[PDB]
Amino acid sequence: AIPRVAVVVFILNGNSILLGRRRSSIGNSTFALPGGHLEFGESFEECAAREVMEETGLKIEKMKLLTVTNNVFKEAPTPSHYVSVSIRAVLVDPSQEPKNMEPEKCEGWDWYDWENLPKPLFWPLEKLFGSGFNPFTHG
Amino acid sequence: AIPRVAVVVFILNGNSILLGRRRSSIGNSTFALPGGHLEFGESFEECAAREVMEETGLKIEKMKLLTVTNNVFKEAPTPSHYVSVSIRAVLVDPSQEPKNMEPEKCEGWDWYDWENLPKPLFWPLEKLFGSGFNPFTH
Ligand SMILES: [Mg+2]
Repeated sequence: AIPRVAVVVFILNGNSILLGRRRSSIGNSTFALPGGHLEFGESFEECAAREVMEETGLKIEKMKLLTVTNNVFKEAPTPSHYVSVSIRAVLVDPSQEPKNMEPEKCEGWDWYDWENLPKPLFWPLEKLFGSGFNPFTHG
Repeated sequence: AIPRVAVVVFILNGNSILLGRRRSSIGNSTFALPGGHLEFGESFEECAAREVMEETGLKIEKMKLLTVTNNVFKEAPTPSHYVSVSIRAVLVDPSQEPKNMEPEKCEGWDWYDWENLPKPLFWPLEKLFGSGFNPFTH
């Protein structure tokens, strides 16, 4: 009945970000970022590191705020409204590789080059990229 | 107990922004921006103009997204957690003056020059400003 807060993480690895196909009632099979719901009392940075750990096993650091998007899902089975806070981060150990830690929510994680992204993107992400957003150009 | 979305509005009037002292269980008497809770299905820009209307009677246009802050209020009687989306906007008529529409929540609104802001600012706001954030440029 109310807008809910989610945190999504751009893990910047060379020229690539991490994406995985959703297993979900909303945006099923589309490519999306790791992340999830902000917990009460939790900071954006703690949420980003926690969700990434829980979903991918990756240890990330240097979390920085990117932007925020308003995602109203009208056609969902139960209508939902999410406010999506995006975070950029990098691996702690640069040799790390993801693991599909939550196979019920995701088909698997992989690195995709910014200029060879997969399709279809989860539509909030498609809309953000369509606006010209680029997580690599904020120093 | 769950994070809730608020929208706050920097109403840019020349060199100044609108602020008023809160009457609240949280940040009582500190200077804060107009704002309020995001409604289901609402856009940031819609919520910005609705809450500013409800609270000040002012008409704003040219809403543009600024940034977002995580405001956890652990001190509070009931602990609160607000995720605060800031919007920049300007008056339709740069001469319209504010009205204290919700006196139970605000001592009253006034314009404050960016280079001579009032004290004490509501702490999420001074934190944001301390980071170098500037609503006129950002
Ligand atoms: Mg690089």
